Amino acid sequence: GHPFGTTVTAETLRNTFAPLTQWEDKYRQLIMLGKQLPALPDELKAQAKEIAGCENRVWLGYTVAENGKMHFFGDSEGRIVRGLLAVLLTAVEGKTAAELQAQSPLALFDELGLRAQLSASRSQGLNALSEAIIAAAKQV
Repeated sequence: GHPFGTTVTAETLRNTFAPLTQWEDKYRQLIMLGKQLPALPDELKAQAKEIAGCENRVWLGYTVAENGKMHFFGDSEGRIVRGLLAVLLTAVEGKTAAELQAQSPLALFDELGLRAQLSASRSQGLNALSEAIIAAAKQV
């Protein structure tokens, strides 16, 4: 599985990212954060949804512990987007469907300052990844 939402938290991302003001550095940190997203097994790539909004291919899938909590997994081809996926995974991992319809899943990106100078297509993939997350909450 991935470290996001357990070992990498919103809190650790705030500490990495709040000091950062230059986009070169935000992007350096996203790329490094992307490298802790493991390679997704082919089994599970075959079962993930392929997100139709991205510059390269992006997978997002999910399971659900019948104890309520929802557990996501994904992969990405490009280094920046892998990092954005990591940030998403951090917001969204370990959450109930109730919890996910409450908050905007992209809220974390706004509070880390990782939207302002995002490429136009990056935003789409993002939005698409949010819409995709919302769908899983409804379907339980």
